[PDB]
Amino acid sequence: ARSTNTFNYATYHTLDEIYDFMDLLVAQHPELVSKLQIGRSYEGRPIYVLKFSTGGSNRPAIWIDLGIHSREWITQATGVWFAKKFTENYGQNPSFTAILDSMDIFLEIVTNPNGFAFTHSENRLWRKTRSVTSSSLCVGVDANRNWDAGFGKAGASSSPCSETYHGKYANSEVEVKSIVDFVKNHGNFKAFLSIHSYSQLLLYPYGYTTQSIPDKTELNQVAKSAVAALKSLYGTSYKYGSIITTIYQASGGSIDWSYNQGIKYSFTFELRDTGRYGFLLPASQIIPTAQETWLGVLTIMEHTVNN
Ligand SMILES: [Zn+2]
Repeated sequence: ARSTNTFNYATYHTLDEIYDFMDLLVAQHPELVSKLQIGRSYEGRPIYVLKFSTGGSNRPAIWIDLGIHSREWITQATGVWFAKKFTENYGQNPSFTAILDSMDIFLEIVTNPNGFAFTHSENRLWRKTRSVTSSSLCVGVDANRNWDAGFGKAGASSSPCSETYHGKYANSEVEVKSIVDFVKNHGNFKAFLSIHSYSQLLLYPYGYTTQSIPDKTELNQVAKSAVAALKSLYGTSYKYGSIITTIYQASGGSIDWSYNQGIKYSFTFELRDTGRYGFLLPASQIIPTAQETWLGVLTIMEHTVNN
């Protein structure tokens, strides 16, 4: 509430608290953390990115987004925890410190603010955006099927009323296009991590196609390493692989896009749990989730700094 050291990371928060949090952090670490507004949501809400940087030019950067699907509360929660952790770990952990001395981190805690607010206000299990309009009474797009990455192919629905609606055209959703522009403009993203829940997976491209990425040996071994790292804290067991092989065909995803932009280290996480609680993961599992998922993320970041 009054500082980041006072903020309760062991409970779920509303939009206002998370935004206020972003302010506390910037005020507390002005030299390390910048808050960027890369857009406005459908309903006019600021869309915020925290930039972690130790200086430099347009340093190679890591993208991390969380909460694109609004009901996956664990992701927005982890996202706050990560932001704190960056500020804590800088100069303490030799490994993290070497990362930030050379690379920037862009962290998007609430990718889908409208959906988030709606999860608090009306429907806890809402996952889409809240864009309206057309020949429908149904609101919102699945923002993780809206990307220009086999957009409108099988693995996404052309019904507005669908929970997996892909939207009218690739990048129709402002929450998406804001990221696109942002990353395309920067031009020096080396890794790109989208954070989801649940089912305990680490995935690399493709979803939309059976085609094997050229970098699959490398991405596989990376995925292996990060899953090993993650399981070291509490024993939490992930599976890993390409989306289409592990999960299902899915078109218009985050990772397919970024990898097609030449960002090689394009990974999606699906956090806890395995179905016991689902989207409604107990607040008592926030910190343990955040802590292990850090070890998984750190691993990738390290690989990245290294190649
Ligand atoms: Zn999701």
